Amino acid sequence: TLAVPGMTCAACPITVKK
Ligand SMILES: [Hg+2]
Repeated sequence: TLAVPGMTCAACPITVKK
């Protein structure tokens, strides 16, 4: 469901790329 506990998955590693 949208963002998830982990991120960084050839999907949003750029979102929480921090
Ligand atoms: Hg991700």
